Amino acid sequence: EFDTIDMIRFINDRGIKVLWEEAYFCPCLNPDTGHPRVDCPRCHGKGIAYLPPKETIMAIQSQEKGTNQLDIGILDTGTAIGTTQLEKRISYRDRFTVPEVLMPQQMIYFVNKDRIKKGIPLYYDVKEITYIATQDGTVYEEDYEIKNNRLYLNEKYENHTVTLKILMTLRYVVSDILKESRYNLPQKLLLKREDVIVLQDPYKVNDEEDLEIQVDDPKAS
Amino acid sequence: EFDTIDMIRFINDRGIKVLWEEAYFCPCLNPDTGHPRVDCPRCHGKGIAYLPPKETIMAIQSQEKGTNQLDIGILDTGTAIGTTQLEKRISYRDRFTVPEVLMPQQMIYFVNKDRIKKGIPLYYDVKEITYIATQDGTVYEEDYEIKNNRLYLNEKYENHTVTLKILMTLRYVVSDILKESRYNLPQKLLLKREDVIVLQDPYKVNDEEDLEIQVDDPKAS
Amino acid sequence: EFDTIDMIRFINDRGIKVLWEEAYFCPCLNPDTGHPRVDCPRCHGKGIAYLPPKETIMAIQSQEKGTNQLDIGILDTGTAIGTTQLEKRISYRDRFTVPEVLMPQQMIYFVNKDRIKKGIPLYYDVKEITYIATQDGTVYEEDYEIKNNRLYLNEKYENHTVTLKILMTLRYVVSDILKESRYNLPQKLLLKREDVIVLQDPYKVNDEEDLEIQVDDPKAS
Amino acid sequence: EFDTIDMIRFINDRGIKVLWEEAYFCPCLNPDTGHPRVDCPRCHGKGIAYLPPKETIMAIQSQEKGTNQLDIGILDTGTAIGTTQLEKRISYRDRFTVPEVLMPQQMIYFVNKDRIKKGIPLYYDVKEITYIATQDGTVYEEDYEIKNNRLYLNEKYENHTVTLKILMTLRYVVSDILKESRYNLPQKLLLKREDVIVLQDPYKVNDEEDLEIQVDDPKAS
Amino acid sequence: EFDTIDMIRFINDRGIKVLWEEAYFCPCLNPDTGHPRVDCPRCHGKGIAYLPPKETIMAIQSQEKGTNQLDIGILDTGTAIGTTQLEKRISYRDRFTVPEVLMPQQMIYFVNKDRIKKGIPLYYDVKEITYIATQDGTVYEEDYEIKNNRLYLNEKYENHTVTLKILMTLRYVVSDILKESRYNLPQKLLLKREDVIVLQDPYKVNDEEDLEIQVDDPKAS
Amino acid sequence: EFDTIDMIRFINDRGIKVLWEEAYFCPCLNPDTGHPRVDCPRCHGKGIAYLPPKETIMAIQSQEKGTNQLDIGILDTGTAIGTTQLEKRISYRDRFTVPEVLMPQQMIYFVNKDRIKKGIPLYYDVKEITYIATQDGTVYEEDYEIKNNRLYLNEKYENHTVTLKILMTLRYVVSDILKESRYNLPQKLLLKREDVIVLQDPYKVNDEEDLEIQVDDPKAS
Ligand SMILES: [Zn+2]
Ligand SMILES: [Zn+2]
Ligand SMILES: [Zn+2]
Ligand SMILES: [Zn+2]
Ligand SMILES: [Zn+2]
Ligand SMILES: [Zn+2]
Repeated sequence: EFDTIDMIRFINDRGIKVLWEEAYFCPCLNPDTGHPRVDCPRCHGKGIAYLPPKETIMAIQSQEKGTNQLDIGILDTGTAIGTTQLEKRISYRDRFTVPEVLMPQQMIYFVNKDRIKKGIPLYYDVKEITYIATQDGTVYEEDYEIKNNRLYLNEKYENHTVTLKILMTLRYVVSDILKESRYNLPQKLLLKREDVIVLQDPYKVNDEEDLEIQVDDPKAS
Repeated sequence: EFDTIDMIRFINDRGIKVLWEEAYFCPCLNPDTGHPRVDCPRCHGKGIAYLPPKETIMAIQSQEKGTNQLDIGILDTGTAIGTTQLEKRISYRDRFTVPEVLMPQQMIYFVNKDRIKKGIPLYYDVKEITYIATQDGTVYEEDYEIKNNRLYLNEKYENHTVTLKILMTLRYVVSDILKESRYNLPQKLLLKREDVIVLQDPYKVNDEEDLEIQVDDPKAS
Repeated sequence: EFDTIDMIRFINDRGIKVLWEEAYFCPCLNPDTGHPRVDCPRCHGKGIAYLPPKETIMAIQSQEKGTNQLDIGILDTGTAIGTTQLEKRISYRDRFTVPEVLMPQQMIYFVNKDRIKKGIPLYYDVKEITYIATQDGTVYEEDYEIKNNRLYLNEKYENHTVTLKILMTLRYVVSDILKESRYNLPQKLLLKREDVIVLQDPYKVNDEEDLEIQVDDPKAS
Repeated sequence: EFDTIDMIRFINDRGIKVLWEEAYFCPCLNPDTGHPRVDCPRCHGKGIAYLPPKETIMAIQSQEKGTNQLDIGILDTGTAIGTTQLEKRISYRDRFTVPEVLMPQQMIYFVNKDRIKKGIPLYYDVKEITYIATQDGTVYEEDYEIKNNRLYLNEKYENHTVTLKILMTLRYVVSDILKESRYNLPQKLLLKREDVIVLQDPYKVNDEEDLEIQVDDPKAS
Repeated sequence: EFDTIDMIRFINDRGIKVLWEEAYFCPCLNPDTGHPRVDCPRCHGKGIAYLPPKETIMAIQSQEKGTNQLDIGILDTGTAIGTTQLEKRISYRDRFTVPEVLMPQQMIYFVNKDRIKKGIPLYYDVKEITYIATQDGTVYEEDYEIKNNRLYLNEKYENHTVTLKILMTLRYVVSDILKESRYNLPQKLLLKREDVIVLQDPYKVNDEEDLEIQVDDPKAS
Repeated sequence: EFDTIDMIRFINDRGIKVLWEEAYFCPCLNPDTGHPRVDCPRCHGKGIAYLPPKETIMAIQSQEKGTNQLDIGILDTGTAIGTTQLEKRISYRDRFTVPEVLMPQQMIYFVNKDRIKKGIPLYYDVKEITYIATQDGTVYEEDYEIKNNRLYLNEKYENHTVTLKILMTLRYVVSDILKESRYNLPQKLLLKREDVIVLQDPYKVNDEEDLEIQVDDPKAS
């Protein structure tokens, strides 16, 4: 139990405020295809849903003796190790939010009549639009809105391409539990940063495979 | 024998109470296909069966000089090293239970008439249902039961999708024997955590390949 | 916050002057193909465009404890780690320029009537032509010009092959964000040197796959 | 020669009693197919035969400076390093027996009329049957026997599936010679534990590919 | 700048005399195929040509902290790290010659009428023929000559096979630039030894794929 | 030159007597196929021939700082590092013999009328037959002979399978030159032990692919 108290101290000394969302598989699936519902309000079409968030403190690291002090985030994009205490057993797929850290992302879409009507889901917890434009130039604020993490564009932008740069909250999902037998005892987790899991809606939809942008993207895979 | 006494001390100093189940290949196999019987009470269709459990003490580690102090659980999901003493030779496929550690899991199923009748096998040693729902909302306790590690749902949930989150006992199966010539002498084992071996019954059955959920799962493979 | 002040000092002690360009996906894409416009002035056909540059100071390294002091540039051609402070969140795809460092490159093209008319895009920030020739010998200065980072040749060089050696500004694009939770706080970036991303226009165009030079190139891939 | 005397001391200090069998390729091969004879008494159908055993002392390790003190048995299932002195040159394929170490194994077979008549070869040096059963339950001792390392079942078990758990002598075969120029001088060998080479006879024979059990086996490959 | 002066001292302390040839892509390419001209005097058919050599001093290493003191030449045949000072920016594909080091090579060819007439290009900077023969025995000096790094054989050797062993100057080509931002400032280069890039002309030509010798070659690939 | 004198001392201190054979590609090749002549006396059908042997002293190691003190022979079967001094440049494919070290090997063949007549080439420098037999038992000495490293069997063994165990001289061939610029200066070589290159003649010949023995061989590949 001397190793436990050291770990609790580490969490307290180096931990940052996070939110924890308990995950489950969303039961909206289409029995015929196995696919989530496109516009499911629980999972937004991704097939994993979450229970209400709860606060905790979590130390996040990318290097430790267990990795030979190598940076696991360099070895594998978007990987980190989290250590936390919580009243409940943390599970695979659960999601952690670091409210005070804003991360960037860029995305681009062909705006059809459906996208005008239903809006374009962004999937992230969008906090700011840092840039937005079409081929015609800057999209002014009166011509769009962000609601329920969806981009709603003015109908004049039908059949245009919209490009977007955002700030969103830093989030991770649990890929694994570590040291499951060692040791509110500490729980140690392998984390995956959200931007390495989330796939933007496709550039253009086919009624047949959807069309992705034909652009060399240097973002690490 | 000085290396032996050090190892016995380690087991005693750092070992936790576990149960050991001697494994054998289940003889329920269908001679025509080589597949276990779906609802075999010995192996539950997985083709490996176990003799009655026996208690011991086992030190469990994910790092040692033999791994360069690298975390083998990070290198390979669900891998650990166990060290124990026992009157009998421990073998590949044998199963260890850590009664005092509860692990999580999530699973999802399309509930057909067969599943109502026979129940849905969960495979784990289920200790608690932390969440259960269909597309219609929460499944109340009077509408289900867990018996012999199977989910029995009320017949009104036929043709629904049920999603489930559980707590189960931590268990490992032996993938290998290590240091077989060195050294109740210590036995050293490569372990595989259960959740990395167990495959849930498929989302939906075809009368043809079964249909799995079309969901990106971040659980480490 | 003691780790933060050390990092700020490192940037200040070892940082060099750089320019930062905020990147976004260029909305010139052809809705039918997903390809950028060949001669788009924003992205030059590469599908990523940039906002006006801003100055900062960035420490650039190829070795650190996080890599076991291994040279990541040897492990992976054109990879480096950058550390900088900036008022805005740096993102994937953003581009850094090191104005005071000139890098080399060589390229070769079959000069058709289109290339005479529109010029040949070089993609780099070209600062000098160190060598230029055809099969007929040296191309004298009155017979070419570099405008908007394009090679414009005199029309007599139609149906010739031109070879070119240049100096260009050293530039990187961001492939990843590192230590996203640690810590104008320092921002730590995985960088990709430009010459490992940029693809020269093809040797010869087909009206069908374009024809690349059939030459064994020792440049690291 | 100072490195030699150190090595001889190591063998003497840390060596255990082993038997050595000189191996050769068995000349029972069918000229038409290149396959050994199924029931060859020399090689039992495996195509390698052995001369009479001779005693020696061999130090067996899974970690050394030559492996960076990494456990080669974890890196590669069933691998070890042996060091011994012997009057003859030890070769690839030769087999070492550690009489005082018993190892486990499990196997399963469909019992046809041939298997009743000829018995089922187990391939290992079987010392004990720890468990034996069919779908009908425990096979009592009067209903079987182990002779010449074959399982002979009572004819009533025709068309049954028999499952078996055993103890056998620990054995290795030489995969390589190491330090062939350094240095009865010490001989250093890369060893392969028997259970990682031996393939049990197939579950069921086809008159066409034989049918193996359709069971997920966690034994390391 | 204290790291710079250390690097300059290393070059001076451990550097050897080398020649540097600035490389460019040869514009002899056939527009139809993308292949260099077989007997181009600039590139000899390899598609890379060089400007006149210039002398410098270069430290050459196969081990450094950046490789964990591992021998990169063992990790990857023909790889080394060069450090040098020069008035011009050294580029990918440029070639370094170490005049005072002679390296070996062996090659073999079927001598057709073309090869008698045009000679057989050897590609290396040939300094000596250490052995030369056909199936008929030793080729005496009056029956051959080396001119412009080509083997010219007496016409009596038409339809013979000639085998050749040579000494040539040690040469490298630049595969990469390292530490491009650090720091006549030092330039640090990843080098590729010539014999790992140069491909001998084929054993026999087909008018269809050319025929290479069907011989197991232990030269590292 | 202080690093040179240390290396010369190492060779002298730790070197063993070896023979060196200068290698060249054998010009017996069939112009039509590119294959050596089956019974060429120079290369025995392997396509590499050797000039008369010369004595030297060579230090042979499987571990050095350049390998992180890892055993390259474990990393890659039959690999070693040799260091020697010689008046001539040692080359790829050249062969080293360690006369005072005898190595083992086993081989097996179907004896047709050709093999009786021409003998079976063993390829190694055979020093002793430790075991020889057919399906009929031991082959007595009056019924065979080893001449020019070929097995000549009495004609009564036509249409038999012969199995053979031998002792042969330890030999290596050069796969690479290391430290080509550093530094009778020392020459440092990557070596490949002969038994990892030599392929025995096939079990049985087809007039179509030859038939190899269908036996699981544990010799490291
Ligand atoms: Zn849903
Ligand atoms: Zn069963
Ligand atoms: Zn554009
Ligand atoms: Zn046999
Ligand atoms: Zn040319
Ligand atoms: Zn020959």
